[PDB]
Amino acid sequence: RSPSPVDPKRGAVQPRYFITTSLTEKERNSVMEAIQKLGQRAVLVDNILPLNTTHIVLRGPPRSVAALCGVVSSKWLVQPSYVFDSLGAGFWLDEEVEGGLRYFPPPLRCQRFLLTMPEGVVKTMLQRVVEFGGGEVVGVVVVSSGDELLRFAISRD
Repeated sequence: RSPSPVDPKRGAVQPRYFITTSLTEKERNSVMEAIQKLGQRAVLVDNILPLNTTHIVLRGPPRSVAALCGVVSSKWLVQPSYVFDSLGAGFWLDEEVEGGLRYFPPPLRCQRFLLTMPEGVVKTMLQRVVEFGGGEVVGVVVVSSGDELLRFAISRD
């Protein structure tokens, strides 16, 4: 978060549809209350992503299925601090200056992926992430771990 302490850069005025992933109950409620308190066209949506999703709140790097789906569908991935800092500033801050992540255009789109791992929940989840991003799983990018898929996704264009 490298905002200016004098004139912190404002985010665009536009609806923000927040979801959270893998937060504690406590910090999810604090994020909810802060979104509700600032308002300014933002709402917290309840739980794969709700179709109205623009922003995913998560602590740390993308790890959950919801977070990876956000990575590959050009959602903003922001830390809880994005919400609290914006409430402190009095308006929604610029997502990029706050350190938020967004990968546009959708990486994986029209890309083909060979998942060199055995069958199981992890392979199934990665297939769903690939498809959610508009990619196809080969029944040209070889992936042996979710980590490798994430590094591909954040390093395009």
